[PDB]
Amino acid sequence: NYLERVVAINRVSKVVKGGRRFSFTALVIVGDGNGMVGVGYGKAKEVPAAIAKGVEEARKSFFRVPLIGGTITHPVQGEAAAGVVLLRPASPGTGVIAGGAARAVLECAGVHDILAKSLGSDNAINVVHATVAALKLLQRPEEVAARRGLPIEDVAPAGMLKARRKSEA
RNA sequence: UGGAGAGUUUGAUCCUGGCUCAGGACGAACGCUGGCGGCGUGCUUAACACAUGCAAGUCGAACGGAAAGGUCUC
Ligand SMILES: [Mg+2]
Ligand SMILES: [Mg+2]
Ligand SMILES: [Mg+2]
Ligand SMILES: [Mg+2]
Ligand SMILES: [Mg+2]
Ligand SMILES: [Mg+2]
Ligand SMILES: [Mg+2]
Repeated sequence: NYLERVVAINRVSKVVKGGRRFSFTALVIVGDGNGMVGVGYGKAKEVPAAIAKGVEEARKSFFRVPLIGGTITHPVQGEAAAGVVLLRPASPGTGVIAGGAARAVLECAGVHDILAKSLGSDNAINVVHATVAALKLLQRPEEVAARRGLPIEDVAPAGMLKARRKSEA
Protein backbone atom coordinates (compact mmCIF):
# COMPACT_ATOMS: atom_id res chain seq x y z
CA ASN A 1 0.00 0.00 0.00
CA TYR A 2 3.10 2.18 -0.34
CA LEU A 3 4.14 3.27 -3.81
CA GLU A 4 7.41 2.60 -5.63
CA ARG A 5 8.10 3.74 -9.19
CA VAL A 6 11.32 3.27 -11.17
CA VAL A 7 12.03 5.95 -13.77
CA ALA A 8 15.22 4.93 -15.61
CA ILE A 9 17.09 1.64 -16.01
CA ASN A 10 20.51 2.27 -17.51
CA ARG A 11 23.24 -0.29 -18.21
CA VAL A 12 26.63 1.12 -17.25
CA SER A 13 29.91 -0.57 -18.11
CA LYS A 14 33.43 -0.66 -16.69
CA VAL A 15 36.34 -1.63 -18.94
CA VAL A 16 38.98 -4.12 -17.82
CA LYS A 17 41.71 -6.18 -19.47
CA GLY A 18 39.35 -9.04 -20.34
CA GLY A 19 36.57 -6.86 -21.72
CA ARG A 20 33.62 -4.86 -20.41
CA ARG A 21 32.11 -5.39 -16.96
CA PHE A 22 28.43 -4.46 -17.03
CA SER A 23 26.26 -3.07 -14.26
CA PHE A 24 22.79 -1.63 -13.83
CA THR A 25 21.64 1.61 -12.22
CA ALA A 26 18.03 1.86 -11.09
CA LEU A 27 16.80 5.34 -10.24
CA VAL A 28 13.60 4.83 -8.26
CA ILE A 29 11.24 7.16 -6.43
CA VAL A 30 9.33 5.89 -3.40
CA GLY A 31 6.29 7.78 -2.17
CA ASP A 32 3.34 7.44 0.14
CA GLY A 33 1.05 9.39 -2.18
CA ASN A 34 0.24 12.18 0.28
CA GLY A 35 3.39 14.03 1.40
CA MET A 36 6.31 11.61 1.70
CA VAL A 37 8.75 11.12 -1.17
CA GLY A 38 12.32 9.88 -1.45
CA VAL A 39 14.68 9.33 -4.36
CA GLY A 40 17.19 6.51 -4.60
CA TYR A 41 19.82 5.88 -7.22
CA GLY A 42 20.70 2.23 -6.60
CA LYS A 43 23.35 0.17 -8.38
CA ALA A 44 23.86 -3.56 -8.79
CA LYS A 45 24.95 -6.18 -11.32
CA GLU A 46 21.32 -7.21 -11.85
CA VAL A 47 18.27 -5.15 -12.75
CA PRO A 48 16.01 -6.27 -9.85
CA ALA A 49 18.94 -6.08 -7.41
CA ALA A 50 19.50 -2.47 -8.50
CA ILE A 51 15.74 -1.89 -8.16
CA ALA A 52 15.88 -3.18 -4.59
CA LYS A 53 18.99 -1.20 -3.63
CA GLY A 54 17.42 1.96 -5.04
CA VAL A 55 14.20 1.37 -3.11
CA GLU A 56 16.07 0.64 0.11
CA GLU A 57 18.23 3.76 -0.06
CA ALA A 58 15.34 5.92 -1.27
CA ARG A 59 13.31 4.99 1.80
CA LYS A 60 16.16 6.39 3.94
CA SER A 61 16.32 9.70 2.00
CA PHE A 62 12.93 11.08 2.98
CA PHE A 63 11.65 14.63 3.24
CA ARG A 64 8.23 16.16 3.76
CA VAL A 65 6.64 17.92 0.78
CA PRO A 66 4.49 20.93 1.79
CA LEU A 67 1.11 20.76 0.05
CA ILE A 68 -2.23 22.51 0.51
CA GLY A 69 -4.54 19.78 -0.75
CA GLY A 70 -3.28 18.52 -4.10
CA THR A 71 -1.09 21.40 -5.20
CA ILE A 72 2.06 22.96 -3.81
CA THR A 73 2.03 26.07 -1.64
CA HIS A 74 3.82 28.38 -4.08
CA PRO A 75 5.82 28.19 -7.32
CA VAL A 76 9.51 27.32 -7.35
CA GLN A 77 12.39 26.46 -9.67
CA GLY A 78 14.82 23.74 -8.62
CA GLU A 79 18.33 23.76 -10.07
CA ALA A 80 20.18 20.44 -10.03
CA ALA A 81 23.74 19.67 -11.11
CA ALA A 82 22.51 20.80 -14.51
CA GLY A 83 18.77 20.07 -14.28
CA VAL A 84 16.24 22.89 -14.08
CA VAL A 85 12.65 22.07 -13.10
CA LEU A 86 9.96 24.74 -12.74
CA LEU A 87 6.87 24.07 -10.59
CA ARG A 88 3.70 26.19 -10.59
CA PRO A 89 0.70 25.37 -8.37
CA ALA A 90 -2.43 24.57 -10.34
CA SER A 91 -6.12 25.26 -9.83
CA PRO A 92 -7.88 22.44 -7.94
CA GLY A 93 -9.28 21.00 -11.17
CA THR A 94 -6.40 20.53 -13.61
CA GLY A 95 -4.42 17.46 -12.60
CA VAL A 96 -0.73 16.60 -12.66
CA ILE A 97 1.12 17.91 -15.72
CA ALA A 98 4.77 16.91 -15.77
CA GLY A 99 7.49 15.20 -17.74
CA GLY A 100 8.52 11.59 -17.43
CA ALA A 101 11.20 11.96 -14.77
CA ALA A 102 9.44 14.68 -12.76
CA ARG A 103 5.98 13.11 -13.00
CA ALA A 104 7.02 10.05 -11.00
CA VAL A 105 8.60 12.09 -8.22
CA LEU A 106 5.59 14.35 -7.74
CA GLU A 107 3.11 11.48 -8.04
CA CYS A 108 5.00 9.63 -5.30
CA ALA A 109 5.05 12.83 -3.24
CA GLY A 110 1.32 12.64 -3.84
CA VAL A 111 0.54 15.95 -5.49
CA HIS A 112 -2.54 15.78 -7.69
CA ASP A 113 -2.34 19.29 -9.19
CA ILE A 114 0.91 20.80 -10.48
CA LEU A 115 2.51 22.35 -13.55
CA ALA A 116 6.03 20.98 -14.02
CA LYS A 117 8.47 21.88 -16.76
CA SER A 118 11.98 20.59 -17.42
CA LEU A 119 14.05 23.48 -18.80
CA GLY A 120 17.63 22.36 -18.15
CA SER A 121 19.28 19.00 -18.71
CA ASP A 122 17.16 16.10 -19.96
CA ASN A 123 18.96 13.43 -17.94
CA ALA A 124 16.40 11.75 -15.71
CA ILE A 125 18.59 11.59 -12.61
CA ASN A 126 19.48 15.27 -12.70
CA VAL A 127 15.85 16.11 -13.46
CA VAL A 128 14.70 14.35 -10.29
CA HIS A 129 17.54 16.04 -8.38
CA ALA A 130 16.29 19.42 -9.60
CA THR A 131 12.69 18.61 -8.68
CA VAL A 132 13.79 17.51 -5.21
CA ALA A 133 15.73 20.76 -4.86
CA ALA A 134 12.55 22.66 -5.75
CA LEU A 135 10.59 20.75 -3.11
CA LYS A 136 13.26 21.70 -0.57
CA LEU A 137 12.80 25.32 -1.68
CA LEU A 138 9.07 24.93 -1.00
CA GLN A 139 7.83 26.68 2.13
CA ARG A 140 4.67 26.59 4.28
CA PRO A 141 2.57 29.64 5.20
CA GLU A 142 2.61 28.70 8.88
CA GLU A 143 6.40 28.67 9.08
CA VAL A 144 6.93 31.66 6.80
CA ALA A 145 4.72 33.50 9.29
CA ALA A 146 6.99 32.41 12.15
CA ARG A 147 9.98 33.38 10.01
CA ARG A 148 8.56 36.88 9.47
CA GLY A 149 6.95 37.50 12.88
CA LEU A 150 3.51 38.31 11.46
CA PRO A 151 0.39 36.12 11.77
CA ILE A 152 -1.05 33.82 9.11
CA GLU A 153 -3.59 36.25 7.66
CA ASP A 154 -1.18 39.09 6.83
CA VAL A 155 1.46 36.86 5.20
CA ALA A 156 -0.58 34.33 3.25
CA PRO A 157 -2.95 35.37 0.45
CA ALA A 158 -6.66 35.14 1.11
CA GLY A 159 -7.10 32.67 -1.74
CA MET A 160 -4.96 29.95 -0.20
CA LEU A 161 -6.24 31.02 3.22
CA LYS A 162 -9.83 30.12 2.37
CA ALA A 163 -8.63 27.21 0.22
CA ARG A 164 -6.92 25.48 3.16
CA ARG A 165 -9.88 24.68 5.43
CA LYS A 166 -11.94 23.43 2.46
CA SER A 167 -10.01 20.15 2.79
CA GLU A 168 -10.39 19.29 6.48
CA ALA A 169 -13.74 21.03 7.13
C1' U B 1 -7.74 28.50 -14.56
C1' G B 2 -2.16 27.63 -16.93
C1' G B 3 3.47 25.30 -19.38
C1' A B 4 4.78 16.96 -20.11
C1' G B 5 8.60 14.74 -23.05
C1' A B 6 11.43 10.61 -26.03
C1' G B 7 15.57 8.87 -29.35
C1' U B 8 20.48 9.93 -31.00
C1' U B 9 27.91 11.64 -29.91
C1' U B 10 30.62 7.20 -25.28
C1' G B 11 33.24 1.12 -23.31
C1' A B 12 30.47 3.62 -19.65
C1' U B 13 29.37 8.92 -17.65
C1' C B 14 27.86 14.03 -17.09
C1' C B 15 27.28 18.46 -19.69
C1' U B 16 27.08 21.40 -24.19
C1' G B 17 24.80 21.08 -28.56
C1' G B 18 22.29 20.36 -32.95
C1' C B 19 19.10 16.68 -35.71
C1' U B 20 14.55 13.54 -35.45
C1' C B 21 9.81 12.29 -33.31
C1' A B 22 5.22 12.15 -30.42
C1' G B 23 0.36 17.46 -30.99
C1' G B 24 -2.57 21.00 -33.54
C1' A B 25 -4.21 23.82 -38.18
C1' C B 26 -5.26 24.50 -43.72
C1' G B 27 -9.20 27.99 -49.24
C1' A B 28 -5.37 22.41 -49.28
C1' A B 29 -3.53 18.29 -52.77
C1' C B 30 -2.54 12.84 -53.65
C1' G B 31 -3.71 7.01 -51.99
C1' C B 32 -7.51 3.88 -50.31
C1' U B 33 -12.50 4.06 -48.91
C1' G B 34 -17.42 5.98 -48.78
C1' G B 35 -24.60 6.54 -46.59
C1' C B 36 -27.17 10.81 -45.72
C1' G B 37 -28.43 15.46 -43.65
C1' G B 38 -27.51 20.28 -41.59
C1' C B 39 -24.11 24.53 -41.85
C1' G B 40 -20.16 26.65 -43.81
C1' U B 41 -16.76 26.68 -48.03
C1' G B 42 -14.17 26.18 -53.30
C1' C B 43 -8.26 29.37 -58.82
C1' U B 44 -3.72 29.79 -53.08
C1' U B 45 -0.70 28.94 -59.97
C1' A B 46 -1.44 32.89 -65.42
C1' A B 47 -3.62 41.07 -62.86
C1' C B 48 -2.94 34.85 -68.79
C1' A B 49 -6.51 35.16 -73.74
C1' C B 50 -11.80 35.03 -73.95
C1' A B 51 -16.54 32.24 -77.76
C1' U B 52 -21.87 32.64 -75.82
C1' G B 53 -25.97 34.86 -72.59
C1' C B 54 -27.59 38.48 -68.95
C1' A B 55 -25.29 42.09 -65.14
C1' A B 56 -28.42 50.01 -65.56
C1' G B 57 -31.99 51.47 -65.88
C1' U B 58 -36.33 54.58 -64.97
C1' C B 59 -40.70 58.74 -65.89
C1' G B 60 -47.17 59.68 -71.08
C1' A B 61 -48.66 63.99 -63.81
C1' A B 62 -42.31 67.47 -69.02
C1' C B 63 -43.44 67.76 -74.85
C1' G B 64 -43.88 67.33 -79.96
C1' G B 65 -45.99 62.91 -82.27
C1' A B 66 -49.59 57.95 -83.48
C1' A B 67 -45.43 52.61 -84.68
C1' A B 68 -49.00 48.23 -81.82
C1' G B 69 -53.62 46.76 -78.77
C1' G B 70 -58.79 48.19 -77.98
C1' U B 71 -62.16 51.75 -79.07
C1' C B 72 -66.35 56.49 -81.79
C1' U B 73 -66.84 55.65 -86.94
C1' C B 74 -67.13 55.57 -92.48
MG1 LIG C 1 23.03 26.52 -15.09
MG1 LIG D 1 19.49 20.95 -23.39
MG1 LIG E 1 32.62 13.11 -29.05
MG1 LIG F 1 27.17 3.69 -29.48
MG1 LIG G 1 19.17 17.01 -27.07
MG1 LIG H 1 -13.52 5.44 -54.08
MG1 LIG I 1 -27.27 22.12 -46.37
